[PDB]
Amino acid sequence: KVFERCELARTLKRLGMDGYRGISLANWMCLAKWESGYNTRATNYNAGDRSTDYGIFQINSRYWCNDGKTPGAVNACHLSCSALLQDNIADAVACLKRVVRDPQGIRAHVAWRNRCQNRDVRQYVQGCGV
Repeated sequence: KVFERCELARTLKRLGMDGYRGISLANWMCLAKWESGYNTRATNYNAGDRSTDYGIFQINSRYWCNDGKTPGAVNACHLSCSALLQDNIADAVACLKRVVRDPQGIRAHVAWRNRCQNRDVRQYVQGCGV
């Protein structure tokens, strides 16, 4: 499913993401956008390390989830990658909360670093009532 802007702003915030580890809702919304276009079914296969990025946040199968088909898997989220492909993002959000608790925080997502970090991201939450 593809979330509309404010729809995602409200569910992410309902899941207590607004200010999680200092990361604002707007900044979470900017990650989602540049990562998958707000699409939960988004998946990106990297023939390189043979890993795959899953769901709305494009979490990689090599360190966070297990899809049973990528070398050197750690599965730090103790979750199946297939859970990151559901209409309900509770599972993906909880795993993301885990990703950012790591030293690098949100700077883990290079898409967010390129398109979000240090920039104005208040349009992502504009008029959403959040």
